Amino acid sequence: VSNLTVEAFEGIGSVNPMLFYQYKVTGKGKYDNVYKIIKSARYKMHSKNRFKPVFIKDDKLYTLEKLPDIEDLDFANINFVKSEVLSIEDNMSIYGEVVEYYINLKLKKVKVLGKYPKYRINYSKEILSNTLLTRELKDEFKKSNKGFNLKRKFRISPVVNKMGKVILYLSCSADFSTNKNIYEMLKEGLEVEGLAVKSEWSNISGNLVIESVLETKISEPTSLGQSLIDYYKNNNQGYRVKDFTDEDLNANIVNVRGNKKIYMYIPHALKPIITREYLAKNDPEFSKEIEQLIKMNMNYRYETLKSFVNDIGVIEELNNLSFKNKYYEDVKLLGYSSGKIDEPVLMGAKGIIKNKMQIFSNGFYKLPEGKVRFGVLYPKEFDGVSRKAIRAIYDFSKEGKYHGESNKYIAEHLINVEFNPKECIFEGYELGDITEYKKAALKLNNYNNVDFVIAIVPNMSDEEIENSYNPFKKIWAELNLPSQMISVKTAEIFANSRDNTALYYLHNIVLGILGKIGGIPWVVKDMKGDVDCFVGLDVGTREKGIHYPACSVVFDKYGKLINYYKPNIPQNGEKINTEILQEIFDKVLISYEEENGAYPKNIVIHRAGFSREDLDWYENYFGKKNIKFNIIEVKKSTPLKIASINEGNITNPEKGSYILRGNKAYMVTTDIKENLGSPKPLKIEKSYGDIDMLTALSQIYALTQIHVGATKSLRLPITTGYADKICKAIEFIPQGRVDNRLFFL
Amino acid sequence: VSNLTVEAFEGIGSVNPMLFYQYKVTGKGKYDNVYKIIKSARYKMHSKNRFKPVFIKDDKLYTLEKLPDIEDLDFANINFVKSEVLSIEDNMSIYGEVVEYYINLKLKKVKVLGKYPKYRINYSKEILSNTLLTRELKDEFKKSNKGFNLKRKFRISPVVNKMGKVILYLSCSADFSTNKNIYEMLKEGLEVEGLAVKSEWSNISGNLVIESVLETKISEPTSLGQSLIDYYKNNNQGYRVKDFTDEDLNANIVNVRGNKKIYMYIPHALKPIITREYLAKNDPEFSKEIEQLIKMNMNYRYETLKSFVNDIGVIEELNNLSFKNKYYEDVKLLGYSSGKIDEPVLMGAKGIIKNKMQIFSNGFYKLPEGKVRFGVLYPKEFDGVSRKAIRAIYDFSKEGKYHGESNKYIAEHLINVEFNPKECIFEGYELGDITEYKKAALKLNNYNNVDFVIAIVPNMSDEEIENSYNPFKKIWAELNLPSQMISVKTAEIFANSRDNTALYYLHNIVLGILGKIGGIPWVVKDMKGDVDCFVGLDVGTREKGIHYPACSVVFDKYGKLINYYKPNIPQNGEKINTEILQEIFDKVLISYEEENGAYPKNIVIHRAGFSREDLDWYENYFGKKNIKFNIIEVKKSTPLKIASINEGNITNPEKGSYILRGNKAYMVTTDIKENLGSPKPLKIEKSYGDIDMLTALSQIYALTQIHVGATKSLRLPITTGYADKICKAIEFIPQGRVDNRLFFL
DNA sequence: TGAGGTAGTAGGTTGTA
DNA sequence: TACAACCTACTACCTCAT
DNA sequence: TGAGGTAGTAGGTTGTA
DNA sequence: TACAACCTACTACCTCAT
Ligand SMILES: [Mn+2]
Ligand SMILES: [Mn+2]
Ligand SMILES: [Mn+2]
Ligand SMILES: [Mn+2]
Repeated sequence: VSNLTVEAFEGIGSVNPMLFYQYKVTGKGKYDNVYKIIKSARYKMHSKNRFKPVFIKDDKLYTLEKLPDIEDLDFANINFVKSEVLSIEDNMSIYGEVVEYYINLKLKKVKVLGKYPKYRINYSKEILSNTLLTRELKDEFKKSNKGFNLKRKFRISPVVNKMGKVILYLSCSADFSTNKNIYEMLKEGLEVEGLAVKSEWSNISGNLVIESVLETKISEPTSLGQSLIDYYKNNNQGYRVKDFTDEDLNANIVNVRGNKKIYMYIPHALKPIITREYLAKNDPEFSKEIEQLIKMNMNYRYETLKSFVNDIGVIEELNNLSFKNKYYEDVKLLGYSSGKIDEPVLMGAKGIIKNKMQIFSNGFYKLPEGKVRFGVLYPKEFDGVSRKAIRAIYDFSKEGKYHGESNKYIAEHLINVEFNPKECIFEGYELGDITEYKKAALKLNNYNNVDFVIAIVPNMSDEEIENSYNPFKKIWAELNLPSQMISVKTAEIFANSRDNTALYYLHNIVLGILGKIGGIPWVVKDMKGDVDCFVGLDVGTREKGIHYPACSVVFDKYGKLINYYKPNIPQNGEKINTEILQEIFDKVLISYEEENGAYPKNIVIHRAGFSREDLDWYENYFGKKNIKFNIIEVKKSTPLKIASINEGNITNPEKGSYILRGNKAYMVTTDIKENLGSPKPLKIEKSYGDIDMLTALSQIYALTQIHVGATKSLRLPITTGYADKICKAIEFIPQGRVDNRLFFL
Repeated sequence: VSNLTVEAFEGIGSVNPMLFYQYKVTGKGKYDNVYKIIKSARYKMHSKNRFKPVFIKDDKLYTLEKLPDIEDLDFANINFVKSEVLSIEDNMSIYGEVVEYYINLKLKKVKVLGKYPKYRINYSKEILSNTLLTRELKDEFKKSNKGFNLKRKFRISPVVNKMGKVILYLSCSADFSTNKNIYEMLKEGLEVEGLAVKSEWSNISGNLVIESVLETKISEPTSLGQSLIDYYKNNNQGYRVKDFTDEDLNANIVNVRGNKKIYMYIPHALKPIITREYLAKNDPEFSKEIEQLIKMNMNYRYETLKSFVNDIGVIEELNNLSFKNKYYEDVKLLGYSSGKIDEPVLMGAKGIIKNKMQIFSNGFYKLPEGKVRFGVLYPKEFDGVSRKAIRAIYDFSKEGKYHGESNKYIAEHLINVEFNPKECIFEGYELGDITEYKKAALKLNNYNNVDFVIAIVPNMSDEEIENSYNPFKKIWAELNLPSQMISVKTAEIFANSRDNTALYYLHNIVLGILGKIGGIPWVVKDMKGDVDCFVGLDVGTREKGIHYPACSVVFDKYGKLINYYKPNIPQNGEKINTEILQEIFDKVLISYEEENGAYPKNIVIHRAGFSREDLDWYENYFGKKNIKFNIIEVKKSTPLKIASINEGNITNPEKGSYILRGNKAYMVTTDIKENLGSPKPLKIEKSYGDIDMLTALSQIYALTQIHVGATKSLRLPITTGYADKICKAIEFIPQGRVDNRLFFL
């Protein structure tokens, strides 16, 4: 079989207990809180003493060599107290920061091509390398003609065991940067209006965009009364303007939007934000050619981290601590337990489907009762393309025909739709205003013979004349009319169809049309464990100060959506108030009581993120009702990657592969072939419950594969996944009584 | 006729341009922003120099006498720059702060009873007086046996004119305080668990409540490793524990909830929060006897401020500046323009109603089409009382009978209700859990013959076994069933009815029942101005970090509710995003187009609070559609009171009385007789429009008097008023298509 | 917005106290 | 103030092939 | 939560920059 | 950090009287 591993390198040899110099910090300012200044005190000590190692215990600053007591700082009076040898088993974190400091110090003295510094060391977790190991295993600078510099971005995190053995955890991202700021582009004369930029001089986190390029020079006094050069000279940064030339004073002032008022900045201060979109606007060949360099399968990540670990080498000051340059052959050496979860079985109209593609041959599982009449909006300039699009949709759905002819892939009468073009309507809408899109949706409500909408929207791209998806879905949510939107590009795929490329777009459109009219295309036959309903809690945050309301979804043990609950009030962050948990879980027990006749014996709560709520509330609320419950924290954003080993040959793992240690599990849900990247596994952890962790993993992986809006499964379980989809389609929630019509899908 | 005035005293004589000593502040810290430290620099200079006058211009600190340059502060290096005589017409605010400083300095040397300081001077706007002018015009300390001290709280705000004349604006609140902290109550042995307290030692704004009283002493070392006395000695406040006795070390530690973790505080630090509820729990005779002292009509406020101004007297250092002790006979001397708005006319089934009481004799204006069958929830222990309650409601509504007999007050068949107790239902619910209240509401949905609910809830008071209003209105909003709730006390008023006291409760219940089924009891015949629809915008904030979504209401020019729009996403504070204004005002124009066939020629926007949104967005959006628009900022919370003068005899003004200067108007909407307080007028101001301000005042006062859920009018116009009511009933918004059924009413 | 996944980039919130 | 560990928003590329 | 108004108390947000 | 000018939340008293 295939083993599973993590991006982990063993440390050859051990570190030893060695002498530190423990210091202390007191709050010299008007405050007295040393925890409010502890990290800033460490950083000012570190930078003010030629980058020498300083470490942080709760108030204690440890330091590897005897360094003088710094009273110079205005906020921290660092003073020597005692010198001691810290033991290993009490001080895992301090030895971890020791090892990562010495790895940073060892990597600072490694160069490529004899003159060029290979790494960019800040003595931290993250390590920017200036060169990249390419696909052909050669260290090479990835720069563009326009100077877009690609940089590999490493992330060490060594973990020291109590016996002194160290285990180097790694990852590698990519960094988009450039040596060319705005000033060389203005000397080149490039159009930089409306351009997203950042300042390397201020650490303010705020999205900066250029308004214009004022021909006013920087030596000329601005509307602030003085010039900008003297503005930075007065503000304790005259060293930045000291290295200027007389050519540099001819720089035109570029103004910038700063989300409250326009800031007046010199163009030397500002670097453009380097995204994928910016490369697509500037250097498309570079943006296409690094796509095999940033989306990295596990073999290429292993080769990148192998070159990294070989560039670390032996550290001569930790009892000759060196690292192995290969992964663990099995993660049972880490406490993790490998394994592959059994794939779900899915039921159709005929029985077991082998793919999600076969649901269109075998037939849908649960058609909604009745008959659903279409009604199509389309932009007026795309009438024949839209006609061919709806023709292909209706011939797929009702007549079972693809390219007009009856096909073996598609069974006849998949959904009970009636779209007679002699009877039914093609209301066309002019592209233009948003209020005209809303009135177009009202005019398609104005006739009573429309029960579902296949409205054609303009593209998500093409940032001119306004997109109609958002006004359409707003008005159809206000009127409780379900609707599957299609962009003009997919309508062009349907009208210009010659191969089977449009067929897959028709598969996912028909699954959307089915799920939005309350149909269910497949269900699982059984689900592992003693569960009666799933609850998927998630609290999202769109912007700063805006939190998505705590959208819950309620499933049965067979995965089909019982209910969703959206509280009308927003809340204070990722903590759900206990009145909101009262609303949510009363709605859970009410809906399971209605659809099943009794309370659930077991509830499994899939909280997306951290379940920071009162477990005392849960124990009270479900011990009052004799309900066993479980809380699982399913977490997406994790830099850990699970690689799969076939005798040293690193590869992506199959879906349903997990690693398991205690109450934390990392599980792969997506099958990604190489040259498409690497699967980002889910961080799954139990905050309370009686279930073993493998049962919650089987439930979560079965809840990924029963996503009913695509023919390929979701990365998330659809508890947290559909909670995220409701959080995205939160202004699209339909008005009428909450039911099994998955509007968001 | 009756004039109108404000709480304003003229300053006899003039102030003169006199020599200051202008200073400057630079940002000595790691920052450099002097605006971030300007007020703190003024306060540290003021307190560090025996409370000498310091003033604030943009960065300039002015100071009345030559004071030494203070380099002592760690954040501000105050240094003398120049000494000058500031002219009057440039420096209104600085002379205002001069005059209020010298008023504070003059009042600090005025005492009552020869030994007791009358005022508590912080040299600010607010001035706590220790004694109160009572109703019998005598200065007397209002203290309780339990030491609850009532204190009058003044608020000076003098405004200096360019010629040097000063006009003293005043107000007076009351202060609830006590000299008795927790320690004297614990020496008295009082139960202080669960009690809301504040600390006089820390300025942290956070609602503190006591968890328990730990018998652990303060000298004993706590779980923080040390004792609390040494905790305040280590934290630069050893002077507070220096004046203690050996008896004081026997104080038991009282812990306190601090909204993130329990703080460990000495009982000497903590003072109980003194509310009306706390007086009601402790000293009810004191809480009833000061009710004529805190709710103050305009005559008693005038006598209080008269005694205040006589206690100021002549200030010998401002060219003998003294104040008149009487109000302005007319506010045309202030630029304000007095006037009384014509009362609205209201239409019924027969025509002009003279009161809102006569709508039950003349008949409702617009009954909803169809027939509405009741259905009653009631608590199981109140069955006969509930039976008599619903009997009185139905005999008022359908049969037109009060106390079982046909009355001349009530016309027969007010609403088309059918409540046959042989046919219809009395579902009774056990008092208890919240989920049982929700299942009771579901079981009353479970039968189809219920079209409105008259559910009987337990009281808003009586903080034991749970109130059922919130689960009932949640489930009835989820099921789109309108419902008028009644507390057990009002059911007892109906069952124990002998006088006509229950009749008025029946008036407002039947108006609620009508407005919730989409009926309209009265409309105005015409409304002054060229208006076609009203838009009431309001963004409320319940807690810290939670903002109510920007609830809009759309009316016609005849006041009846066209529409309400609640955006599903919360936002960032009192700024409405332009996408939210797009949603809101497209919904406005859509709903007026649907109900009227065309766009409105004129829109009047009643924004509640500040209209801080882009007026460029409004001009773009309504110049694209050729819609004239107006924005009026209707503001509640205002310390200005409008008094009415009848030849020196100050009194409350009638409703519809306004004062008007430019684009700011204060208008009285509530008729309050004396001994019930004073009317709090509305601050009404136009941020943009073409209408004159008097037309917007007539529209706003007509929009107060057409409140259709009470027989006495609202203080707010029902644009901003119903926006506030939707913001309160925001988790009660019904599911189905938004219409004229005022669920919130 | 066919759907889903990877990838960057930018910015958040919360515990750590 | 500050990082870690989670998030969200957005945009590219890329595939889909019983 | 009959409805509405005054009154406190507590705490917010935003401009002032 | 800080006030001004607006807000919200909560609780008392108080009236309602064609
Ligand atoms: Mn989310
Ligand atoms: Mn979709
Ligand atoms: Mn509000
Ligand atoms: Mn009500």
